[PDB]
Amino acid sequence: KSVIRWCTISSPEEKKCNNLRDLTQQERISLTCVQKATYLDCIKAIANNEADAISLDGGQAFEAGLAPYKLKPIAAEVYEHTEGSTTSYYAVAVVKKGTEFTVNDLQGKTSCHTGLGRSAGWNIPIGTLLHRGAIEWEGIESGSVEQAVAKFFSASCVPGATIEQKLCRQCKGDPKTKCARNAPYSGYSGAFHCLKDGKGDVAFVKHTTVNENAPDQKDEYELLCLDGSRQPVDNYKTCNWARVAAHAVVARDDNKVEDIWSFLSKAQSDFGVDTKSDFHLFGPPGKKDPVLKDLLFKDSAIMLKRVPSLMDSQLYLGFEYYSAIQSMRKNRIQWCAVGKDEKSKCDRWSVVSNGDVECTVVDETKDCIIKIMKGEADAVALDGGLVYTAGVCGLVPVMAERYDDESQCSKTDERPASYFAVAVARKDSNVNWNNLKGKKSCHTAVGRTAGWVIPMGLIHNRTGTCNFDEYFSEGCAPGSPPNSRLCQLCQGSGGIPPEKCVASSHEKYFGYTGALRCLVEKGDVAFIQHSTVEENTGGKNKADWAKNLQMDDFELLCTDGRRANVMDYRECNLAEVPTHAVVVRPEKANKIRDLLERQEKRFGVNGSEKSKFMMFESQNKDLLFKDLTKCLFKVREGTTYKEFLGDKFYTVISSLKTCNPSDILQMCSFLEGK
Ligand SMILES: [Fe+3]
Repeated sequence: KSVIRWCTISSPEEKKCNNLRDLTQQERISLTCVQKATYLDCIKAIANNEADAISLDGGQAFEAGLAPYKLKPIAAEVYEHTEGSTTSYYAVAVVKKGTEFTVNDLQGKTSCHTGLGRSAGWNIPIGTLLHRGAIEWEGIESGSVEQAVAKFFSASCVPGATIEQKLCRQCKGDPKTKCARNAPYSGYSGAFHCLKDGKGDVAFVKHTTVNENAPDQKDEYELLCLDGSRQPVDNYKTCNWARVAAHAVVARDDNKVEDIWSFLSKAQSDFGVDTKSDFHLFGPPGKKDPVLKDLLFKDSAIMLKRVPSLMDSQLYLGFEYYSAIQSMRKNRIQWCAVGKDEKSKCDRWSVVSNGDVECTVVDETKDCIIKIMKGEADAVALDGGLVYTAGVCGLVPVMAERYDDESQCSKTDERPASYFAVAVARKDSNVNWNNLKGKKSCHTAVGRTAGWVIPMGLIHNRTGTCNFDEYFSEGCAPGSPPNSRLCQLCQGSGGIPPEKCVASSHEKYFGYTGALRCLVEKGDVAFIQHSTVEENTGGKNKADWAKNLQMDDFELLCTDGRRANVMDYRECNLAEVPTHAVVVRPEKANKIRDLLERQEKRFGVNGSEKSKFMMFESQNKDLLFKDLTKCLFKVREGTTYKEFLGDKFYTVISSLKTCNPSDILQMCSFLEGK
């Protein structure tokens, strides 16, 4: 029965926290309030293990994620939208009724701001007006940001502004408080009273500030659209300045995350917007004193939604907003390589192509999706199942591979590229598709379309069980939990760390040819590509385990039993699948797609420097690309991931999402609405 040390920054907030403490003492977990001066003091308290959680604004949730605080957003607020209650709000600009000045005429006016560092009050409006050339701030060599704002505006009320005095001229109160972040004219509703009393011509607030402050006088104010029109206050869909992320509940990244959210689940369920108590956790909104509103939680919010455990401050705000805040403070492809083997092939690509391709080594393929969403890496090549999880993350494929003919990728008006998913067993083994429940299994990795998605999607259609370690006896699927039966048959890397059941090239049973090595050594069935039997047999694989392997040592498994020869994969397979793809962010789609063709013309199967380096040769290990790849054909512009896979493959990958979503899929499903 522990307690959560909450930290509040204002005295009115301390009274609401203490009234929250008296109502939660009966519960199993409880609360303790820590009075502090500013938000920077509460962040130093949580990193010092003195406090636990604060509801910060997006511009301040950026500040918590920096070292050494390294705090993490664990809960977000939910605002009301008529499309659906998502976790974002709009930044608008409110002016008086019937006045003449447009958005270009804001030079020399008087403004009211929410606070120095807030999203809707400072980052968005100043970010826009400096991007539109109105404010003059080439960089930090000019000086502070607010020195340019004091030169731009005549006078204003910026709570928390220290160096400049024009930003404190319009604030109400005695000198000691007028500038502080808890002044009367601070916050979303406090800056609106700067407008209503006449200290400013424009107030930079969120979209629903006018509705809760002046409910019946809504027509006495106008929103300042970026074209120059004074649209009314109910037109923020057409007049917003940006759409910014919600206010986030930051905390440490430790065991204390789980007991905080269970407390927030307890308090919201009893003190939400539909509660019957006199106490409300959110508001309730209405005409009140400006310092009495927005205490510990904004009055516009209606619920709290949990942030997934993989998010941080960078991936919460999005790329376009984090790049804006990073700007005010202060031809080459960045490939993502997984493991030591792909990194040792990629540095070879870097030196033969002279620096135009550079790469960062990671440990798993889900790290490539995050470093590309962060923009720290450019491109990566993913299997068909990982294209779906990168497509829901916001990335799009731009190029794909051909296996059938090098000539066909020229005439792009042709059949779509594809391969096949088969099940390979040993010769004299009597195992077929029916009695597969008691047998062992060998996959290529969990989540990939060849070994995991097609076979488990057939099984999930067969038995309807979302348990998939249970359906087999044991096996080796790289990336599955180490303490489960789908990791015991994994041989591991054999190095200093056992590295058992890891989803990189260190594992001996990882990959297309790796799952075949699991079949011959210790296994009963291998779920792999249609041609991996052909590539390894015939004396081509110089590995000791495959020294004398031949094509007749294996027999494919049809769906209706019916063990058939490996050369007839057109008839005896599980499902047709799309090929691998290179997924990237939509912004940099045009830059690499013509650049990757310049790399392929030098290093392809008809490349000029294939004596120097071959892009599509990997010594039967599939390093950065498969070895069946002949040429890369460009995917047309605007092709989304739902169009690239096709509705045939999109049906099974959508249904298999419901059983066990991964952590990389869970945070991206949070990012794109629900
Ligand atoms: Fe694949």
